[PDB]
Amino acid sequence: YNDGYDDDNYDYIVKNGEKWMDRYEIDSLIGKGSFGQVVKAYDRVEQEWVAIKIIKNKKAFLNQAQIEVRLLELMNKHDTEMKYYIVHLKRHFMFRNHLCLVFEMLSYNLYDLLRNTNFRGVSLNLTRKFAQQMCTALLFLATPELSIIHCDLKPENILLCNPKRSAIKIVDFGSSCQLGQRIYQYIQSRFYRSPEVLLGMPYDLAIDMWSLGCILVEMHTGEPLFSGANEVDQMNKIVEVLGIPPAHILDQAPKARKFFEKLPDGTWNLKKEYKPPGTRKLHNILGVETGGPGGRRAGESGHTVADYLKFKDLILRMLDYDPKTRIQPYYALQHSFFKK
Ligand SMILES: COc1ccnc2[nH]cc(-c3ccnc(N)n3)c12
Repeated sequence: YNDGYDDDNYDYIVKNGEKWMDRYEIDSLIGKGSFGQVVKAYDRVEQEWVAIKIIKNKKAFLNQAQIEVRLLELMNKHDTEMKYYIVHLKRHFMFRNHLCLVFEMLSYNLYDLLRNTNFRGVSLNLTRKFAQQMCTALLFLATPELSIIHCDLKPENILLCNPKRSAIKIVDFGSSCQLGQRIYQYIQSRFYRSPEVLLGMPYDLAIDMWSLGCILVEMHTGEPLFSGANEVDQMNKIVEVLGIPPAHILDQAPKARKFFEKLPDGTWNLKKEYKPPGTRKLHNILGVETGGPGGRRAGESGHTVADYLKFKDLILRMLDYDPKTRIQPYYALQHSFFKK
């Protein structure tokens, strides 16, 4: 396979120390995904550290990464401070039959950060700083020329710039598309998958805002909001918190009958373990009146009942079952939660 440079997964077998095109020194493997791998490398020409995404030596992953290159170059074309919430692609090249995208070096992802909290979550103040950046990021992607749906927003795809600051960036546009399809695919990671994608419905940019509401509650509490074992468990866990989706959604939904039954009077309820619908109030999950999650924020600065109420309000508007009325990034940024 590829003069011994590839394993039987079509991945490039990475050697620490290796020098490339008399330009890059491969330090180490910092990432793995469906696409291939990510390595830390030193650019002797630009006197800087970089991340090199080495794509699998297989036509489909190469074509996917060519779409990622296209979308990343489209975003870098834009003359706005908001494009600094997306990881910067410096250049790309074919090397030993692998497409290699060269990115700015970033730090830990938001899941690493939750692990350093021992899954007890970060302060409401640091949550707000991440939420602000993520809404500006979604505002930038919803720019009509771009109209980019990320489709795989999760803690693992949101990285810190550096370990000292609260600045973050979104990576991995390999699952992304531009609006102009109105088709269904099995997409998003299950814990962050929107009700419309579960229901087999067509999707737009609103699915990334669903993912963001789930991510933000997790960043504060330490745990996934909706940690489903499967799509049925996933919908069931969403319905525990948010209740039954509106009938006007379920009436259009190709997979409605996988999760719900339509009753004689035309109302919908869950199919034949779990708490009754709307029993697991976000009010209680966040500990609004009880010192936050597991009461660990009891008399802490910036964790007042009214702070939790503003947060709860933002998230419930991000977790709207209706993609039409789910809050859009601009209005999320005007929310009283960010008037600090
Ligand atoms: C593990 O991933 C990283 C680690 C550190 N810095 C990084 N800079 C850019 C990436 C990255 C990874 C995957 N896809 C994309 N588009 N970018 C990255």
